[PDB]
Amino acid sequence: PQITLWQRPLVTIKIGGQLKEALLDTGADDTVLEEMNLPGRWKPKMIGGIGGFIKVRQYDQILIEICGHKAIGTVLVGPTPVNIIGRNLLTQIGCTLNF
Amino acid sequence: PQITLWQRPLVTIKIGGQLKEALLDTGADDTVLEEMNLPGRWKPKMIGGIGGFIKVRQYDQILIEICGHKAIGTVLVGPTPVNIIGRNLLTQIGCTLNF
Ligand SMILES: CC(C)CN(C[C@@H](O)[C@H](Cc1cccc(F)c1)NC(=O)O[C@H]1[C@H]2CO[C@H]3OC[C@@H]1[C@H]3C2)S(=O)(=O)c1ccc2nc(NC(C)C)oc2c1
Repeated sequence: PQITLWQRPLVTIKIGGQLKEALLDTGADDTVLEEMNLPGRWKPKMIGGIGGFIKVRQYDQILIEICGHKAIGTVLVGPTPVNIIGRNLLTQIGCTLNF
Repeated sequence: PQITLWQRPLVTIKIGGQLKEALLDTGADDTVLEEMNLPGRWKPKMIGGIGGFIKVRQYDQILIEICGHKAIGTVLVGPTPVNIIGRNLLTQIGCTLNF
């Protein structure tokens, strides 16, 4: 699809057997999801944003279906206020900015 | 232009007679710039992000040239780690996501 930005660019994702909504975020290098139950090994990471830093769990080679497109990559899980799809996954679904 | 997301989507902006780089950010509702010198009245605001909340100065009807496109709107000035162009200005330059 083409998505205009009069509203937040939210899409449906499927990850770890669960349905969620997430924001297509061109200002996010990485993908950060709210606390959820993901299987397997994970590594501690700290990421920074507007008001400081949060601790996240880093999960690698995670399958995510983003608006019906499959991608595999790193997902960070932790206290983000909203689910963010970052450029690590936006590049895999062929997402571009146009003006 | 069309912009792919293999790198951060940075553009040149001109605001208050100054040249800066800023990130085209679809995950930002509002435009947040690092401390800079802007003329005129401003109102205190608090905005939240990944690691908490920051205090910003809200400036209304501010002219910004974003990659050679003129827009006028609200700009927030405060301790953001990076200059962010949010959807309040991305809609004015006709910016879309496509995949
Ligand atoms: C600040 C910006 C440079 C990066 N951020 C992405 C940005 O789009 C971020 C996404 C977001 C949205 C809503 C709530 C949030 F907590 C976070 N937006 C953001 O800070 O916007 C704030 C401000 C903008 O205007 C309004 O719209 C949303 C609120 C509100 C105030 S981030 O902090 O969420 C972020 C996301 C993914 C990241 N991956 C990394 N990886 C590093 C290791 C490089 O860093 C990340 C940092």
